[PDB]
Amino acid sequence: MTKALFFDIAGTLVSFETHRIPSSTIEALEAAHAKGLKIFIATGRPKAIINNLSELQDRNLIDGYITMNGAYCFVGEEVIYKSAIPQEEVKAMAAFCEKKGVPCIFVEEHNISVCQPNEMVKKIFYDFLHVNVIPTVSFEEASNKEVIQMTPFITEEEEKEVLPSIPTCEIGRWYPAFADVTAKGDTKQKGIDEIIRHFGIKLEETMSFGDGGNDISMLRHAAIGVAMGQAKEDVKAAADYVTAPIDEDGISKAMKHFGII
Ligand SMILES: [Mg+2]
Repeated sequence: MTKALFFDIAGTLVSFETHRIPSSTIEALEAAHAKGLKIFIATGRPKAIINNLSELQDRNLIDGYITMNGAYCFVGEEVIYKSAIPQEEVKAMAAFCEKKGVPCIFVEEHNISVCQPNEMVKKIFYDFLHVNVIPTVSFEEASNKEVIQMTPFITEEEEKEVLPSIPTCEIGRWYPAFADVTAKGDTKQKGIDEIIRHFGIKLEETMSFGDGGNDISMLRHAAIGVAMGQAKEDVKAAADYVTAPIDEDGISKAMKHFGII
């Protein structure tokens, strides 16, 4: 039976329409916490911009975090796994974005920066997602840092164009306007493996919840994958069960369906 739950944040815990966590989600996570389920966040965001989970954090309901798509995982104050991107590939992405005239965010362990932020950053990251303004640094400076994740605001055509230049990185999206790039193998599936290794939980005892392309590997990898009802068709197809949309009690209904609560 299920022992560990892995939740994506945007479109799975937090509504893109209200920017809040549905009340029935908070009630379901309280009831699962008291039943002894372990509750984990699994997000493409780095810790520095997780600014929308205080309801669950102040209720002490989260047992650990998979951040940066699995490239930085921690339980309490303890880092259990982290990675960095090959410097050649950080430099190639900085050069490609600078040439194309698009912004890119560069995330280090303890710093986050943005290069040449433009309308796509202001429109999507700040006006819509409500992320705090990230400090600007030049592409040259960023190209030289030890980077755990890059977030280029590139289209799918542009991503296919830069691909040859980031030969070993993973790339995926939780929103259509930008993509997150991590080192080889660092996906939320790797995150689930590191968190259950720490707790002695088997893969056959996990359940994941997601709405986006960057959740597909953890929807297929967990023993039971739950897609949100408003997710695109390929995310639904990677799941074992499609629940109601997020703002129609999707999380609570899924957890009640399985008997988690
Ligand atoms: Mg999402």
